[PDB]
Amino acid sequence: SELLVNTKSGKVMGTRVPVLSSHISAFLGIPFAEPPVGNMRFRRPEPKKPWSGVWNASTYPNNCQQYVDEQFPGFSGSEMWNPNREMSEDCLYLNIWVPSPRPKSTTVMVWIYGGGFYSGSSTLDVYNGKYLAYTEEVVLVSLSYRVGAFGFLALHGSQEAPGNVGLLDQRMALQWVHDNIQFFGGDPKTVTIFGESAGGASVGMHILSPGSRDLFRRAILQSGSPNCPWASVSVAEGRRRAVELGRNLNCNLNSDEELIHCLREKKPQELIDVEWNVLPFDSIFRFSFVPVIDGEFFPTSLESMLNSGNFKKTQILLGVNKDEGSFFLLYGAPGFSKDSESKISREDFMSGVKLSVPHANDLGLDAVTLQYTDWMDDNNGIKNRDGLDDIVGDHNVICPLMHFVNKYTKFGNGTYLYFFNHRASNLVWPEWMGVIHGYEIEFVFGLPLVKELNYTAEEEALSRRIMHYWATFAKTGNPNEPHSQESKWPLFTTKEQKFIDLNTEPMKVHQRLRVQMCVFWNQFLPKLLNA
Amino acid sequence: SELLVNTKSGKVMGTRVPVLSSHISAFLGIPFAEPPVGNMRFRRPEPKKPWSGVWNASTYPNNCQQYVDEQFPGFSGSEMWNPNREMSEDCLYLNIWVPSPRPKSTTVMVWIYGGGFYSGSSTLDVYNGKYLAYTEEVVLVSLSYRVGAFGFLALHGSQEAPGNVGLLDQRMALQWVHDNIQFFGGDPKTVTIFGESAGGASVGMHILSPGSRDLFRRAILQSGSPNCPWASVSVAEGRRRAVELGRNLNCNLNSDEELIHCLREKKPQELIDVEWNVLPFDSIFRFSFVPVIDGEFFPTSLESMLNSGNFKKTQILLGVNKDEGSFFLLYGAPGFSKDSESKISREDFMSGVKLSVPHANDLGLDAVTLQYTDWMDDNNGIKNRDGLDDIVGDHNVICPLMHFVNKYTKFGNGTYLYFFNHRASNLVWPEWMGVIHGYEIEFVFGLPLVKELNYTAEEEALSRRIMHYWATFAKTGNPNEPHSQESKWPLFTTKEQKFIDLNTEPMKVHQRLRVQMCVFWNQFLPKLLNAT
Ligand SMILES: C[n+]1c2c(c(N)c3ccc(Cl)cc31)CCCC2
Ligand SMILES: C[n+]1c2c(c(N)c3ccc(Cl)cc31)CCCC2
Ligand SMILES: C[n+]1c2c(c(N)c3ccc(Cl)cc31)CCCC2
Ligand SMILES: C[n+]1c2c(c(N)c3ccc(Cl)cc31)CCCC2
Ligand SMILES: C[n+]1c2c(c(N)c3ccc(Cl)cc31)CCCC2
Ligand SMILES: C[n+]1c2c(c(N)c3ccc(Cl)cc31)CCCC2
Ligand SMILES: CC(=O)N[C@@H]1[C@@H](O)[C@H](O)[C@@H](CO)O[C@H]1O
Ligand SMILES: *[C@@H]1O[C@H](CO)[C@@H](O)[C@H](O)[C@H]1NC(C)=O
Ligand SMILES: *[C@@H]1O[C@H](CO)[C@@H](O)[C@H](O)[C@H]1NC(C)=O
Ligand SMILES: *[C@@H]1O[C@H](CO)[C@@H](O)[C@H](O)[C@H]1NC(C)=O
Ligand SMILES: *[C@@H]1O[C@H](CO)[C@@H](O)[C@H](O)[C@H]1NC(C)=O
Ligand SMILES: *[C@@H]1O[C@H](CO)[C@@H](O)[C@H](O)[C@H]1NC(C)=O
Ligand SMILES: *[C@@H]1O[C@H](CO)[C@@H](O)[C@H](O)[C@H]1NC(C)=O
Ligand SMILES: [Cl-]
Ligand SMILES: [Cl-]
Ligand SMILES: [Cl-]
Repeated sequence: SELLVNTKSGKVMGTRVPVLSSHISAFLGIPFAEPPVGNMRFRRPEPKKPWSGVWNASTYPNNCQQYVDEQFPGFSGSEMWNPNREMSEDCLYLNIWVPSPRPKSTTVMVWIYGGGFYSGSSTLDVYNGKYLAYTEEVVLVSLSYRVGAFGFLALHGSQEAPGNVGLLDQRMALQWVHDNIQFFGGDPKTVTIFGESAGGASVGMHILSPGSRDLFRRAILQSGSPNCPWASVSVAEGRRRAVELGRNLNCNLNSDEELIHCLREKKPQELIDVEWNVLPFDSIFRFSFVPVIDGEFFPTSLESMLNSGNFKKTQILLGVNKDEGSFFLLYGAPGFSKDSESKISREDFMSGVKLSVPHANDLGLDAVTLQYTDWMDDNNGIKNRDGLDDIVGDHNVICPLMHFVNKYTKFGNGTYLYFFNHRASNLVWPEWMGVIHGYEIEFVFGLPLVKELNYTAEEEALSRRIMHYWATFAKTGNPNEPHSQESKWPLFTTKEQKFIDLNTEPMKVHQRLRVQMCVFWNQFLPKLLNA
Repeated sequence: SELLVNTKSGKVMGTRVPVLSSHISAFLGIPFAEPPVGNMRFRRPEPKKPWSGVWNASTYPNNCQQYVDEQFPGFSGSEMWNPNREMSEDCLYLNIWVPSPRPKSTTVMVWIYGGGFYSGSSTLDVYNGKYLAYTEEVVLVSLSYRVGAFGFLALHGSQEAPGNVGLLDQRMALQWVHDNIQFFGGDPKTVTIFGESAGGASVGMHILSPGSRDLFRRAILQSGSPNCPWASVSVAEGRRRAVELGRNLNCNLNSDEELIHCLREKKPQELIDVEWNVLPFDSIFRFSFVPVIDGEFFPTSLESMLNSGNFKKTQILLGVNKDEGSFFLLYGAPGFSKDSESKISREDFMSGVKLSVPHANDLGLDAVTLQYTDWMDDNNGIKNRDGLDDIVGDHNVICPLMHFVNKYTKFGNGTYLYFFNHRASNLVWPEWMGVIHGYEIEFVFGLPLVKELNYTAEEEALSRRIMHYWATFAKTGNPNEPHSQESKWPLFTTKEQKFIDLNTEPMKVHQRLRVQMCVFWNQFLPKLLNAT
């Protein structure tokens, strides 16, 4: 009854799950797409054909085919992001958590996972939607989408591998929510899409894309924005990487049809094993198969759309973490280690700069170095380490997001900006990594409310505060409850540019988030590189 | 007898002058070259022909012909730099202060005035050598040299106006000191040349020039160095400016001989009246007629000479002041005023940046702006004013000097670096201008020892400290006295790069003077401009 829901494509049977001292309904693994397998690899998604009988939605679905991180075998800090279910190309499913008893027509939040567009799963423990749905009385959906070559191989002009199909997977899931969430007690007119990293870039890409705009009400972007340097490629570069993928597999490269035909005959792991080989440069924070600026999903360049106001005008809430870059340095840059303080020599700093800004000429590398080097103390290994951490985070996350924030706010209907800088008491990563990319997610999803995870009481309060900001924003377009006597999170405005710190201390309001470095990344360095 | 000295070109009679309750000998206005007048305008100097009888050396000579600053009529802060004697092209003279009684063979210090190579006088009150000569028992010489077009009009390939003749004037006075200072009790083997701004650049240029190197022992450079961006031009640019000077005066421009003949017919003020018109850019801290890189006084580019060690290897003492730029902004940049705090709007900041780095493209100007702008607080008029002050001082004085310091120290025999950051208690310029270009000179010359000038007792002690550093360095190559228990001024070395603050507080040693901004000015911005 409560668990048996008839959708437009057939009946589904959810499950009653415990949450804290109560219970909630979960509908796990609902298909929203035809399985993109066989001759439909690389193709746009097709709607899921109606089924007879009752879909058993009591268990999580398969995860999409992806690179699996084996750098630290058995280590929870890295394993927590790996697929926890079987990988399969048959992976286009979504999950729903519904308060019990079922609400009449409540706010909906739709989670879009990140993972550099090459990885990610809806089923991670850290994305368990039951705490947020229960605590804030929202209907919480997590979608899935094809990643890597399966989702973003781009041979522009081909209709068999057009590019951006992972973004179309997300859109088809949003269309499914639009058409079906009313049957689960959700209001399809009050859908907030939120996501982190590539998920936050994705959220911003749906804000830009005309074909997505009417499928949600407002948006939350965590540590990602659509203009991030890693988040898209040109049609020429997407084609070059697709052709190089075929070259790495001894494919016929004479035509798109023959290349695509060759690639469709490979096992999924064969593509994944050579995926990283197509990158143009040795780099960190760069990924092989990402959205393409195609003239269709994106009618024109992202910058021209931002400048002209060609995007959905609504409310957004968005922000960044203090140390976005540290995870990427640990994995890709010389001198960094999980098991040491990672003091960086001058020589390893220069190597990291080159890896961090791979597209830059020597003049640009000199500019980055001068901007982030204390020449009174240039052999200070801690300063070199933290400077490289800042370079990676500023270039790849913070300054792109600040560019987006400032462009969006000129036309939008309300911007709320945060700076998350709380290091969790129970972090398994070393202290030098600081406030890591993605480590606000466990607060957004309410993991500190679980006693067994051993967060502090102040971290539980911070989680409840963040969940309530997010859900109140989703419900109203404003994270603040007016008439309350809590500290108010102010609107980000073009003039005053206010943001808040998110941490366990009383709220602080600041202005012009990392303005000095972002003038460098957003105005001066592009001019230098263009010259 | 003590005042009656026979030199190689004739007898000179000095005068006994009072100094701080005592007396000293002064020989004022001794000629060291033939008057460079008439057909000798623009020509290399010629040695003074011997004279019969006794040259009256009791009064200061004429000053060389120059632009006179009338921005603030009657204001001592500007008038103290203007000529205080009649101007004449007949101006190649030197002055000598000799301790009394005359020493046997003591250290010589030869002052070379600054003034952007367009102005300056040996006779200014602030260059009065009697306090330094008396207090430190040195023979103090101040030379003179042609400035402006008269000293630096350059038509390379012409022997009638070859360029650099003002530098050759300085060299001829150094040659005169070499040949004659022994008759005044000075040791020609222990001559220190020192100078400020263009004078400091000049000192550095004699360090570089093979034809000057044997005419002095060691060198002091104050707020100037030979590689300063204002201190030299190429032969093509010198020729362009000389032709444009002729154009401004309706001269025949068909040949060097015709142009030079035209320019020699003009009265001196006619040249001066159009001198500034030949500059290629609206700018501050740029001067029309300056040394030329000619292949003769300078055998190759300054940078190649510095890189190869093709220069005099000796000891140097040098440094800069905290606020080198402020004087030049007051005179040339929008928003600045002697009578206000000169808070600078963002618009006037951007105008000032353009004036301060005239050779920069738009990307270069963006780079400078970004380096000196606090984008958390970009409408702060004090920060904008102080940022422009730093830009002008860093680009034109501090960072060129640090480039020289580092290149010289690789091959030299001892470097001592200072940072003068004391603002005089009786300064007549407003507070925003800070520790102004040239305002260490009064301490070097011992003016705080004169009670009527109303320096504090701490400033008198600072002046005595500085004079003793300067003269002890001149005597020994080391500003520190041996066996003394005062704090030691360390050698500047390539690795440690130590310098001292010069002020009324106990000496503090620091490292890497202005290192962050000078990486920008000395490495990044030149690379950017070269690449774009
Ligand atoms: C794969 N991964 C890792 C770390 C993260 N913080 C992540 C944050 C967001 C996302 Cl989407 C993926 C993340 C830490 C290091 C282990 C790998
Ligand atoms: C396996 N791999 C990875 C990353 C890379 N940048 C790579 C570049 C070249 C090659 Cl061959 C393999 C690469 C980023 C971190 C994820 C793994
Ligand atoms: C081959 N490789 C590379 C990079 C990585 N981060 C990698 C991470 C994991 C693994 Cl398994 C392989 C990796 C950085 C770019 C250089 C190659
Ligand atoms: C002409 N002049 C002036 C000021 C200075 N500090 C100077 C320092 C050195 C030299 Cl050479 C010339 C100087 C202050 C402003 C008045 C003009
Ligand atoms: C009198 N004058 C002029 C110009 C200048 N750049 C000057 C720079 C500094 C000083 Cl002190 C005086 C200057 C150009 C235009 C002609 C007049
Ligand atoms: C920079 N500047 C100055 C003075 C002038 N008379 C000028 C006349 C024209 C032009 Cl373009 C620039 C000028 C007087 C001395 C202060 C600087
Ligand atoms: C294993 C597999 O899927 N093979 C098919 C192949 O039979 C077909 O001819 C080709 C056309 O695109 O598409 C491939 O996907
Ligand atoms: C649905 O799947 C769950 C998990 O395996 C199982 O417990 C339940 O009995 C299934 N429902 C059916 C078969 O009707
Ligand atoms: C949002 O739009 C409404 C309706 O036009 C307007 O009244 C309101 O001022 C806007 N708010 C912001 C923050 O732009
Ligand atoms: C949480 O802390 C308690 C003691 O404070 C400890 O016994 C327990 O093992 C911790 N939990 C985990 C998962 O380690
Ligand atoms: C030298 O000149 C001064 C003033 O010009 C004069 O008083 C003095 O008598 C002169 N000496 C002579 C003429 O021997
Ligand atoms: C100066 O030269 C002497 C003699 O060659 C040498 O012994 C001494 O080390 C040098 N001093 C410096 C500071 O270079
Ligand atoms: C110096 O101080 C004395 C004593 O007060 C005063 O008479 C004199 O006018 C001052 N000098 C100047 C130039 O102000
Ligand atoms: Cl709080
Ligand atoms: Cl004449
Ligand atoms: Cl050394």
